[PDB]
Amino acid sequence: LQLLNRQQELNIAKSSAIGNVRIIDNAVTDPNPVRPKKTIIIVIGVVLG
Amino acid sequence: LQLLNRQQELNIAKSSAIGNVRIIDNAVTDPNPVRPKKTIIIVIGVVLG
Repeated sequence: LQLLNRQQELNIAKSSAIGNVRIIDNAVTDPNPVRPKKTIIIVIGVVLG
Repeated sequence: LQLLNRQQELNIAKSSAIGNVRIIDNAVTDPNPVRPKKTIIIVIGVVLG
């Protein structure tokens, strides 16, 4: 019986072990590309010339 | 997805430790604009000239 009592206790603890990490904002994509950074490339090209 | 969103929303309320909330001052707008700052622009223009 004592094993059975522990059997219930382990099951409820396993079922109740939920948390410690939480998702707030789902992944979304910024439509404006981050590379290539056009203007800085053009400025570097001109200055190098 | 909406139900998944609503499910996720209510979970965050569960772990919110903050006591509740209190609003001291509701939002009000300063009638004097913060931009553009006229005098500094004028001074920079003159000095640049």
